[PDB]
Order: sequence, then C-alpha cells, then structure tokens
Amino acid sequence: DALNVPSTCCFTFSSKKISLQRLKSYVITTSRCPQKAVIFRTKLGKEICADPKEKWVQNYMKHLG
Amino acid sequence: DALNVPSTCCFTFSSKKISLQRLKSYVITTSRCPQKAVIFRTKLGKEICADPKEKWVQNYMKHLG
Repeated sequence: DALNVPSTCCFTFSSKKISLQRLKSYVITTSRCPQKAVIFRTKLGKEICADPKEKWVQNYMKHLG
Repeated sequence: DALNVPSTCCFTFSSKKISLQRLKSYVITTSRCPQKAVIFRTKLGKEICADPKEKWVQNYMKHLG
C-alpha cells in the first residue's frame, strides 16, 4: 500500500505565444491525460499549457531540447 | 489572448489510509478531469489522491470541512 499523487494535464492551450527567452524547459503531459499537451516551464517557475500541433510550440521545443 | 496553465487530476487512488493529523485541507478535482477525486493536502504540502467513494475519505472530508 502507498500514497498516490496527482497528475498534471492540460485541457486548454495558451493563445499567447510567450517570448522564448522566458522559457527553461518543456515536458509532454503524461500519457494518461485525455489530450496530449506541451507544458512549458518558465525560468520563474510558471507552467504554461501549449498545443503540440502549433508551429511556434514545435519551434520552441526544438530550441529547448 | 492569454496564457493557460495546467489542471491537477488523479488517475489512481491512494491505498494507504494516511493519518488524519497529517492533513490540512482537501479539494475535489476540477470537472475537466476524466474521473472524480479528492486531493488531500498535508501540513507539509504533499498532495494525496483519494477515492471519494471510500468511507474513510468521506469521514476525513467531514472533519476537515
């Protein structure tokens, strides 16, 4: 027996294209989420939901690695 | 246009009944999540997923409020 903890999912995608300079990293949401999403983490710690299909999101993922 | 941020959901429920003394508060997950869950927040800041069908879970919610 163990404690289990929550998962992070995106159900809406950001409509603002944030400056790439604010960003530290990205992750793709757990496969358990109903929809695939990118979560960007900013250098100040904010998490931003973004649509994996959008050109800007893809370009940012390429820059971030 | 605005940034949007992630949601917190539970996909598995804790099997350990945690001590009530460890707990600070609870919330029910957003209706955007694909299943209903309780998240307990411990006094030290940990978030724990729990099944609202379970008797102890409902008892704990009563005590916390």
